[PDB]
Amino acid sequence: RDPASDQMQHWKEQRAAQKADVLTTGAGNPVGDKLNVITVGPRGPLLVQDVVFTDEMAHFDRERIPERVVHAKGAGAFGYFEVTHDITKYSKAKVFEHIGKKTPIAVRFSTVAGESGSADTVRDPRGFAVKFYTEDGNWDLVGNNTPIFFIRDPILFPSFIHSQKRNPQTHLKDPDMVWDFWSLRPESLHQVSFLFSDRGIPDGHRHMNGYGSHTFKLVNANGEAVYCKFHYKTDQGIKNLSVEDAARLSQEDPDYGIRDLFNAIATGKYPSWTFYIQVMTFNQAETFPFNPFDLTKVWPHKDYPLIPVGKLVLNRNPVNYFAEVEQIAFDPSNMPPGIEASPDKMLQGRLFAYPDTHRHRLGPNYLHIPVNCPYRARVANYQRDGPMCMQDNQGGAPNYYPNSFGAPEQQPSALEHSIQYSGEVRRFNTANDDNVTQVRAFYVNVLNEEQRKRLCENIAGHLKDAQIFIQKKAVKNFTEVHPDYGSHIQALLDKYN
Amino acid sequence: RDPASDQMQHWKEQRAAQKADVLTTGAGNPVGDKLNVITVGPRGPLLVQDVVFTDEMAHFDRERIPERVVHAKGAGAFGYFEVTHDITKYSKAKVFEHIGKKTPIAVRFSTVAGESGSADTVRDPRGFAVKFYTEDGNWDLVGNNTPIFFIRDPILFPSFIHSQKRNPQTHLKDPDMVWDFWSLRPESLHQVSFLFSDRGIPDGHRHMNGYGSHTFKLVNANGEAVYCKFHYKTDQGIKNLSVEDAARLSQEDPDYGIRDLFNAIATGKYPSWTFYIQVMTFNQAETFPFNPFDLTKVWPHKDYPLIPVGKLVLNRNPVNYFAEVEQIAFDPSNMPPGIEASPDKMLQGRLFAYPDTHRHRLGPNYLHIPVNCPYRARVANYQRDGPMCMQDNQGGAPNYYPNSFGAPEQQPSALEHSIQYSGEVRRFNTANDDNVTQVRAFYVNVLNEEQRKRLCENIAGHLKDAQIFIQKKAVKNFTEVHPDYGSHIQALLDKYN
Amino acid sequence: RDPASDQMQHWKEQRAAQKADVLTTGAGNPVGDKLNVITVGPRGPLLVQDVVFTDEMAHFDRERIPERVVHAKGAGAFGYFEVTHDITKYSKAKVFEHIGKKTPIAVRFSTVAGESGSADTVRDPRGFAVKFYTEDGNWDLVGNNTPIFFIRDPILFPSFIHSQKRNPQTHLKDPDMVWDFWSLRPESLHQVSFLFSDRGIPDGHRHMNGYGSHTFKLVNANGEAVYCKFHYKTDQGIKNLSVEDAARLSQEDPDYGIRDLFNAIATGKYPSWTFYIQVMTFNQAETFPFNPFDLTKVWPHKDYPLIPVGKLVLNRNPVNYFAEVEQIAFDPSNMPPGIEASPDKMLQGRLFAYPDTHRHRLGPNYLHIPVNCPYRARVANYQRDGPMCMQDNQGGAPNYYPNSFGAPEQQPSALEHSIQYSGEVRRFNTANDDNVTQVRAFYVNVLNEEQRKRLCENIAGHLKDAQIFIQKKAVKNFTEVHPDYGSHIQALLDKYN
Amino acid sequence: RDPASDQMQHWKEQRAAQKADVLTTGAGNPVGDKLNVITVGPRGPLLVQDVVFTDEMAHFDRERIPERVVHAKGAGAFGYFEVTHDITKYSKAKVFEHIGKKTPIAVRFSTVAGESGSADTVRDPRGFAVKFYTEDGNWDLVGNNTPIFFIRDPILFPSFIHSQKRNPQTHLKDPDMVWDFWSLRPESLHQVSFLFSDRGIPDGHRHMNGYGSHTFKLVNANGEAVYCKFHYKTDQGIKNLSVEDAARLSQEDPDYGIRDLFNAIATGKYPSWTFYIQVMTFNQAETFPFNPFDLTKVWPHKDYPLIPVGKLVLNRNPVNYFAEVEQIAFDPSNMPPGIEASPDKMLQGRLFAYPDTHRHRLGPNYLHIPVNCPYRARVANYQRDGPMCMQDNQGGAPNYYPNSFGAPEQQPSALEHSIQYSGEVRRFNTANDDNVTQVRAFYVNVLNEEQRKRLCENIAGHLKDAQIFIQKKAVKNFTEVHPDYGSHIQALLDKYN
Ligand code: HEM
Repeated sequence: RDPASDQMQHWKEQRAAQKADVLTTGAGNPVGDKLNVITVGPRGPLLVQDVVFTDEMAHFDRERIPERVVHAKGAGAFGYFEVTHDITKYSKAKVFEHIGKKTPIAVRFSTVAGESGSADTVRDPRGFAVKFYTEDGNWDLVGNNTPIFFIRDPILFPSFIHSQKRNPQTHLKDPDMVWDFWSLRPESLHQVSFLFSDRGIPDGHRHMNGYGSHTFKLVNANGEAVYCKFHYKTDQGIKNLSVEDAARLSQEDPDYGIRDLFNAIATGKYPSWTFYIQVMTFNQAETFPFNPFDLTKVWPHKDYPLIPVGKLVLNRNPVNYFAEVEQIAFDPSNMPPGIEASPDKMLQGRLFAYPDTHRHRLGPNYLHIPVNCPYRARVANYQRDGPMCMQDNQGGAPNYYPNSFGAPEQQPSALEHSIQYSGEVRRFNTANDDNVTQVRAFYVNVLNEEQRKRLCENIAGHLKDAQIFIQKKAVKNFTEVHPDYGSHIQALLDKYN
Repeated sequence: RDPASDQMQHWKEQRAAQKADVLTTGAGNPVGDKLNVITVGPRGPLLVQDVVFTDEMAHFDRERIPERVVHAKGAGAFGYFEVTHDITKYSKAKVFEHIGKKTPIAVRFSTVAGESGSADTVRDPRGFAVKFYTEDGNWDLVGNNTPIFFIRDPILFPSFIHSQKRNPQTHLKDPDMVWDFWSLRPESLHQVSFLFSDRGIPDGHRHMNGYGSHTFKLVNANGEAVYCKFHYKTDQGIKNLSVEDAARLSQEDPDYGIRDLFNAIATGKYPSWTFYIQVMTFNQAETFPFNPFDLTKVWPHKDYPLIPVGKLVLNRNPVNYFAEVEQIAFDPSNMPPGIEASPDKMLQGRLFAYPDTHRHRLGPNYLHIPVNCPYRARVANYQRDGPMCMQDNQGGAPNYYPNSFGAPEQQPSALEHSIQYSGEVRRFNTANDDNVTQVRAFYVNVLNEEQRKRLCENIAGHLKDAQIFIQKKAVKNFTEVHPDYGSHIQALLDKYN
Repeated sequence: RDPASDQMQHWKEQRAAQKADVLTTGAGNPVGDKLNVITVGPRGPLLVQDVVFTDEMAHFDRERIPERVVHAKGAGAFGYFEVTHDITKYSKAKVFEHIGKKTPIAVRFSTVAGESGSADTVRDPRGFAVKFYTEDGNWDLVGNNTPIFFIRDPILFPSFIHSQKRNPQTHLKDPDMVWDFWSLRPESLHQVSFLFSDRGIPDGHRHMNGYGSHTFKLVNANGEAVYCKFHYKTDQGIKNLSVEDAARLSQEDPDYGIRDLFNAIATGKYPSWTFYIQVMTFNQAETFPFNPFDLTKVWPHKDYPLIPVGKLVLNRNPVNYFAEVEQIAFDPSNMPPGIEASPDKMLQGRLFAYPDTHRHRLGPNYLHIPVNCPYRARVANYQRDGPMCMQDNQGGAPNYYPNSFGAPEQQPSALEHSIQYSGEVRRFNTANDDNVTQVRAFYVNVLNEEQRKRLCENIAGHLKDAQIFIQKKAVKNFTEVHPDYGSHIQALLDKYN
Repeated sequence: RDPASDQMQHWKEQRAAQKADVLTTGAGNPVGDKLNVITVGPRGPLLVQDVVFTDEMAHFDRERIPERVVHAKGAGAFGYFEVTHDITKYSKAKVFEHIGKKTPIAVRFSTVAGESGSADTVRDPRGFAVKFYTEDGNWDLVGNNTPIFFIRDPILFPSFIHSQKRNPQTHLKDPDMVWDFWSLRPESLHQVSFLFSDRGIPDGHRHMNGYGSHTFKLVNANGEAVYCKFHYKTDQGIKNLSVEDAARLSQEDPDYGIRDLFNAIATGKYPSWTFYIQVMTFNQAETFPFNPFDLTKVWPHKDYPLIPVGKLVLNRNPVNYFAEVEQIAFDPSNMPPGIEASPDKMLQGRLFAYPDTHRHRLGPNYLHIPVNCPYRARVANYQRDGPMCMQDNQGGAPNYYPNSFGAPEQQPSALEHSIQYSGEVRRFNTANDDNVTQVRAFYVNVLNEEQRKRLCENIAGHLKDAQIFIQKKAVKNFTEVHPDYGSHIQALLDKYN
């Protein structure tokens, strides 16, 4: 059998030649018997003094924590990030200090809309989150398998996710909801085209690219700032499942990506991604034809070539899935000195959203969870007492700042990069921005004829379930992108009806 | 389209001719705009004073509650229970007071081992829980589609569920775990035979029987006690999917049972179950060949014929799934006067387990949730303050008992039925009880030849993945049940290998 | 006896002539007996089937919620806000629509640093929070008995509260911590002078003023904006306890303020506060000698006279303290149209802090708690599912925006007031701002000689416990305010040593 | 100053000669500045990208956990238990293995009815809980400063605590509630007499005795069982405060016991208690004049002399109070092999109540908290996944039992002691048991004349506030105990009225 199937036999084999441990309660008291319960004779009612029973059962009753509101279904792996090129001129980050520096990483792959127990091989954006354990605290590059997203304003994210997920009454997937939202929000045409292309259903997690998707800000030691986009492209090469194969695997193995990643790492075939960046100066940002902080836009490779930085290798499988993969938390706000946020509205929304949801899901002290701890750095601050605190709680150190007792002091070299912003403080409309230019470019330059046909059949296959007026509004947006794109979808929809 | 697909259009149509409501915050403050966020000009960072954004997002971040540790994937419906026969001689329950009495009910169907988002049409025991809103508080008949269970001692339940669910390292379904547990626990042969028969994969929730599965105690007004088993058999008739059809539906519609029940109720075809009971006297219980409180045994129909009581009709679909189906809590401990627990160890374990898990999942005051409230009864007691209390908290009534201020008094007519139990208070072994007699009876009397062949191919198909020694231990147990049963499985396993 | 002592007798008297209600479980099942537990004979162990016991006990085990991180000890009352003057030229708020309009209010009085069960009559700032149930959602004026605060930057608030509260090792009140923080932060001199004056220990909650303390922004129907400060001064007149009387009452009645407010409302003597405002134009704000958004500064009455608006009357006592006072949540972010936030950094910090802590303390759906609900307004939005949801969860309404099914639409008349802000986006130092001018004014104009002497003895009495260097740093700050102020404290400290 | 006051200076002195640590976020990212917030210029609104602010504040908002439902106000200390005598004939416990064996202990002192921040020096039963870190898991002797309690049935405990605590409407202490409950429950006369004697207000925690109060069961290696009562009497001698001194200290130092214990341990004066036991055979238990498992009765010293076992010494103060004292959990169910529960109904109720409340207060995985961990024992079991899990979660070990992969096995030598119990399974009344015999004995043998007078004045002083009929019912119970006892109280009450 494959290494995944032989987990228990491998556990037994690695622990051969030693006697079984003593079965104990949570409090370490040895258990006399855990196959029978205390009764008033052979056919008597259960006793309260059955402390072993009530302890076991009570713990069983509290096993489930809340699933992630998005990217619930996931697969986890560990490894390192190796620097191969010098980008010290761009960033002063300790992760990019010198060439050959290895930083340990934790990675989680996921499907955005799928719940815990849903099929892996489905058409959906794939999450690609990376946690760098840097000497200057954790760095969380929370990325996707796509360089863009559907929307450009973070207030629409809850709406988008509600439309992608189940109907509130019927609890069913509603193409009506999906295509109503997408037809009303035409800035999603670019991401929709990517999603319904061949790379919508990647063959496992090893054969997909990864993108930060946001514009980030790199600051050097001299104090100069530039703009960045992180790319981590697969070294195993892009490889995708057909709709028929994906449909087969959905019933055959709904845990295809978990099994594929576990077997790949277990057999020694360590998957690797090459870390690239694009650089954009402040004058280039001001003279960019589009909004350079727009999440629905990309930076063309001819104007902004990829600059190699390093490689990401995954070599270690999780020991316990719940402890290392279910409980791992990725905060985009976790950025070390040299890396900062850009004015990208979406990124600004993510800075709040993640720590808030982590306090709900995992708990107030979720950063004390071993996988979440910045173990390669020293934490010292005036943050004290919360529920489930598993540290000394910084012992008897003064818990107020400023003080006169040598408590932790602020480091002035870790200040943020200052910038002057113009205009009023109000709500600016971005729905009426360019929605079709880069979509047309992708359609008529990147895709070939058979790829365009497959794209149109995939969209038409999903969109046929929506109401007539929603189909018309969707096809109108596809026609405004390109007339052949719209006409082909419309022809297929007419065939389907 | 089907009624399920037209949920939004039906919502719009029923609310036609009125203007859209004002979009407000949680605190009822009208929202100016919820499509854009407040920025420092068109390309500026997000402001903290964007209260609308942070409120929406914070609520979005806290949407997920923990799924049920078991029976996570479920479908909900509402209706009534109509009494058709007089059983007042057996029980003094207000639910069975007089003929033609309608008690409102809430029902939830489920798959035991499936997570939220797993396929509906899979081989697994189906949950069939019924909540009777009786005038003497709620009655929760938390039943299955099978009259028996796998185990007879409640301390093994967490072990059984862990074996049925994912591997702790790989997070994959492990036939190794499933068949190791089943082979080591041969009292599961009866339930295994039922599970791998044709009724393992019922065609939706309308074409399956329901059983309390436990022995219950009926007490009449005179104070005499008897033993009972609740049966609720389908009026639509038993109907099952083939393995191939089930495998197809798993990828086609993973929400087959939710869609089927919603469409059935929406179109007017109300499904119904006929409520039966078996009665066993205390002398019959003492002279029963087996343990009558053994959950792996049934009461034969020739010795204990079914006595009709009433019918269960489901006529109303849930308005909101989360509010009415996700948050519904069924406590087997919720039993009105006239219905009591028997010495069945499993039932004794369920009396503790359910209220404990409900306090974790839903919260301390989960009985204040509308679907969980005993709205057809008056609650008055000395239970006060907890988190998320949405009552007057019983106002200014004395909160101690006994008192001298006319606070709620105990009703002496609601006392439990007293019984003398013999033997020591210790752990009695029940693993070595009869495990094969009723299994043989079922195999060679109920099933025909083609049903026996399908049963053997289904078991062999699942068991082939297990290690050789586990296959041998499983086949040995099947051989001890019946030599043809064991030999046929072994022949198919040899073919598979 | 006083009305407070006769609560139970009054309950009995108002419910005379009716029989005691039936004692039930949470699930409404009548209790047979709740004075004895089920045992295996007279001297036998307790049974698990004692469902009544385990239900009662389990609810008892979950009674405590987390106390407020600050203002834990509190007293609650209800009444109304009556408009007496027209300020429609300043604000378009429905609370200020027309003269004679009564809005129901909920008020909570509190001590900032005291825990639940601490003494009422102690030297500490008193909280004065008011919840207006306006037709445009709830308005929460979360005020103090002082027009200023200790600090002017919200990042120092956790530090300030940690210094005021117990030592992390010893769990004792530490004057060392208090005076170290106050000596290092000399912008606290103004609030310290107010706190150690006669009005530090007010005689109950009826004899103290209330202030919003922040600069707020009033917007009229025409769209013009001004700046505001809310004052609500006592109609019963300012009245204070001596240090000796306060020290006596601390042991005699630690619940002096709760008893005083309950008896005052119960006997019919309804306390009232007169609602005033100060108005500041944008040109006046730009030409103000100090920062007009500085929380440590006041607006002088000669330059900015008080403008009457209405009166606050408290007429109803809480029915249940836990339900109505412990669980009440005041969000400064809850502001109806016509009232907005100013650039006051402290207010900006409060906009985030309160909803975040409420989700922790009370729970995600804390606005479903009756006292927190905006019951005089209609809530409709795309916020769905959370723990402990006790609404229809907005039934089957579309849960995404924008949509095409007539779901709640944004009201364009409720937009925020736009303003252009100059300067870079960075951290600006405000520690070096004016700290002594208004403190000197208060010392040498408002206070008389005997009031100055009492102020100095109160400060010296508290400060004597601190280390010598902290005493020197504190006295230096008092000397920089005024030489007589510093010299008198120093003389008293030398006497104490 | 005393060592308690010099905590911060001692921290500074022990960490002298090293530079202050770098101020970091929770994620270990160095903080640039934590005195100012990011604004849009000097007088601009706060930015969302202020990650340092929102992290600090969010953690501050989640500092409070629920206080203990009882014994909220507490003081903690650590040390060891040294065996001085051989009791191996009675118990096979590893804590009592051999003479001179030192087991580390954690102790918490407390006041039963006081909230967090209430006065220490008040008339109330004092908690005396001891956590033995035995090699066979933790042993929690959760005791009081009194050998008895008020009630003998655990279903009345929530009622008793509600009566002792605040009124549900007024939130005030109600002598009406206290004396109504005590007058209706005359089995409290013994504990009431002890409480209103001189030992009601002990001088700190070092000058009070400690009792298990329950009958426990000692089992030896041979398998013989006896009954036990644990006594731990002070080596510093019994010492009490007068009512006047206690009333003074209530305002002077409400944290008298915390300061006293901290200073005692800090100066080197380690307090010690001598561990005694009483032994009762099964024949003696059957021929005892009273119920030997009755919590309101004692075992007379003449019939059952004290047998020395060892001494309890407290030598170490807590480093952090929240981590070591607030979060410590004592489970009476935590009993190592050789120590078991008796049929005492109260003890049976405590076996359920404590683990249930700990899961609410601290969380499901509260035994992972360092102070709660059985660090001197190895925990291995099939308890997996819960919220806030900070272990490997037992890695990849099989999570079901029984199994075939060498997972932890049950130890047959740790079985419970079996006993045959007679009588029916129902609710037996114990309210009508003897309530006056041992109370009379205590009154007329132990107390002298001036002690009897003080006892009567203390009761009369508290009882005068109750209604006339409650005073009559209380005095009647005191008269039934002894006519002089009743007559003296009545005379003082008549004087008070
Ligand atoms: C940066 C500044 C401040 C922060 C971070 C802050 C934070 C908090 C927090 C977390 C609470 C607990 C609320 C709960 O859990 O129920 C609270 C309560 C309170 N705060 Fe503040 N606060 C600030 C400034 C002020 C100011 C300036 C005032 C008055 C002028 C004030 C008055 C109050 C009052 C009255 C309460 C109690 C509310 C109640 O009755 O429930 N606070 N504050």
